[PDB]
Amino acid sequence: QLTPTFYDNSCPNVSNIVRDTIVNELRSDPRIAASILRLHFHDCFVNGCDASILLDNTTSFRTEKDAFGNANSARGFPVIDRMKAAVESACPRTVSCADLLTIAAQQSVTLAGGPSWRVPLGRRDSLQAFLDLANANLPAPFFTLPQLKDSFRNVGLNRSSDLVALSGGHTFGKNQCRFIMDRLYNFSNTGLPDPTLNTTYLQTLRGLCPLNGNLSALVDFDLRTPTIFDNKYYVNLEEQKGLIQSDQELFSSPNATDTIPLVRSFANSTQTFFNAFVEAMDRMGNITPLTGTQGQIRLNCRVVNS
Ligand code: HEM
Ligand SMILES: [Ca+2]
Ligand SMILES: [Ca+2]
Ligand SMILES: [O]
Repeated sequence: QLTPTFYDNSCPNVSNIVRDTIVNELRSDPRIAASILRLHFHDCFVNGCDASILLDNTTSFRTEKDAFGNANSARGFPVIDRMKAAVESACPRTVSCADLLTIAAQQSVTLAGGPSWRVPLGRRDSLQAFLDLANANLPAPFFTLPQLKDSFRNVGLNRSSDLVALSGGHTFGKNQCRFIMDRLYNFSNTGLPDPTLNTTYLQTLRGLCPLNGNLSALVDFDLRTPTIFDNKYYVNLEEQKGLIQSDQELFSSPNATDTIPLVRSFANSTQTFFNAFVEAMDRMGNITPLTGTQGQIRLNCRVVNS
């Protein structure tokens, strides 16, 4: 069983070291907190939170970094290396990369203004990476609500609260124009924009992402507070201002009878959202972990110990 006190004797300063690393990085890269939270999400949705996503290519298995959902998108890997090295210095061969990334995600959320809590610990590191599984398990922005629900259920998160609360991760961070071009100019082969996108916001987004423009250009997920972790993400949805299709469907999908009340409840109360976010985050962090003597304590998060 994972426990928040797992390193209280072996490495009491781990969370502090992780926090210091992120604080320093945030000075030059204000996007890093969002990026790190996302790395944990993409780790957990593929064989569980086992740091499998951190492994680089080998001649026997491909890296998950080349998955459709990670390539030219996932980032912050060197920062994870930095905190890992610092933690290894403070406590040699003690903290797994899987746990390190979990703590980094929580600290990132807190540093951005979100809730503060002690995540369950005791996870161990995978002995391989899963590229095919990542391509199959990571959700896509063009997913319908039923598909999003399917994706979460597939990894072990059955609750709509899991989906709605964790989607709140889009209260900060960036998104490439490529992922919303359809909503802006030709949605579902209609030759028209997505009708669930607020028309005034549509104009703004079209200005940021013109047709035939730079598809790699970045836009903010949350037009209200781009870098602050708060419940504004949900207020946007209520006004049809969710950035990507998967965001807005939580409120506008014909299958949203169960998610609409959740969106409203999180938009109405920060406390309600923060509580739900912590609960859902811990549930995601509890997806098929390697524990006890299973797996190992990777020394270099990019390679399996030899
Ligand atoms: C519900 C399904 C989800 C879909 C389809 C989805 C999709 C996306 C997409 C398309 C991007 C933009 C990537 C890019 O432009 O390179 C992104 C970024 C991001 N997502 Fe998600 N996401 C989902 C769930 C989540 C969850 C569960 C979390 C965390 C709890 C999360 C946190 C983030 C963050 C923080 C960013 C910004 C990363 C950065 O700026 O580096 N996402 N997501
Ligand atoms: Ca994983
Ligand atoms: Ca925000
Ligand atoms: O994401």
